[PDB]
Amino acid sequence: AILGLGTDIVEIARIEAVIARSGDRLARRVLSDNEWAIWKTHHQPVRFLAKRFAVKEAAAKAFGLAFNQFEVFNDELGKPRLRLWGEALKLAEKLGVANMHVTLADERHYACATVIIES
Amino acid sequence: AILGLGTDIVEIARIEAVIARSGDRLARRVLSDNEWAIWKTHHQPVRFLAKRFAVKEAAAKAFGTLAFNQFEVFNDELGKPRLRLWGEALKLAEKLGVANMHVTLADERHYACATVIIES
Amino acid sequence: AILGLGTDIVEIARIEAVIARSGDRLARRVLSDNEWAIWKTHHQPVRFLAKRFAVKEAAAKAFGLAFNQFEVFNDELGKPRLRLWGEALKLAEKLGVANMHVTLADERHYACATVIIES
Ligand SMILES: [Cl-]
Ligand SMILES: [Cl-]
Ligand SMILES: [Cl-]
Repeated sequence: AILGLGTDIVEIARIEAVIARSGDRLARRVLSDNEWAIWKTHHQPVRFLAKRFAVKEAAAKAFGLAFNQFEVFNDELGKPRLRLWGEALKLAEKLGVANMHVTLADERHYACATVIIES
Repeated sequence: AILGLGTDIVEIARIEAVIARSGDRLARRVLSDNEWAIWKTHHQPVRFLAKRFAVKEAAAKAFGTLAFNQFEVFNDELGKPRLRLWGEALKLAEKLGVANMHVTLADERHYACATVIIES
Repeated sequence: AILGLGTDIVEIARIEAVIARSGDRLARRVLSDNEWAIWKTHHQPVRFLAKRFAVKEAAAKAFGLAFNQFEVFNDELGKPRLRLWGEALKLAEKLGVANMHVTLADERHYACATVIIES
């Protein structure tokens, strides 16, 4: 059964503006340790962050819990996946979450994501 | 089992332009009585209407099109967006055996989007 | 259970730009025979292709292949459905896909689509 559903859309220019004003602050707040390491060497880190933000916001909505607790990674097939930390992980176990489905897309100006959590 | 799936994207400026040209007409057709009352006094009414359009269009698609005013959006006691169905849409959900409706929406400066899944 | 989830957003002006470069060659690539026939006489071929593109990319993400293997058609009622060919059809049979849920939307500047495949 579906236990939760979330979506988000992110204007990439909005994230760019935050970075211009705050520097690394946003990424340090919302990225897990593994994601931070990617951020540091990424060729397009603003785009990377905006896409991560979209997924994390979609995940947070699906679960109804800081953004750095919703880690996005790509599995052995190259498919985007969620790995939970801390309170988010405890909530997942509490809710009886068995599967988590993640998708994201980006165009030049916008990134989008949808997350479904399932028993 | 999933019984239906719908999505929509709404350019807020389009809603703004229609309201500028014909005022209340757009809102009157698609809003329930409760939603109309909110529309009339909302601090950001164009954004309110745009976001309502995204959810209603997504819902209508999920139900496999139904009048938008029969897909009432409300926030529950925890503040989460939910559907309240009326008339033909309510009877349809009963006939389809809908047990669960899942609604999500998002908005940026220029666009709102929404996805609805209905489930047995 | 949900077997896969995909989403896409397509900037229509980008598709228009691709068509300016290579004419009908993109359509030749991503469209099945049935879609190609519709393309030839469409009133708005750019929009048609952009919308097809969004659905096809979302479907490919849901399955985790080629775009011409994910045919979009309208059923007797008028709602979008997927018809699979070649490798896509074989993969669906392997995964035991029972239902394929498709939705799409378009604004002036963007098309979007979400696909859910189910057991
Ligand atoms: Cl407004
Ligand atoms: Cl209507
Ligand atoms: Cl066109």
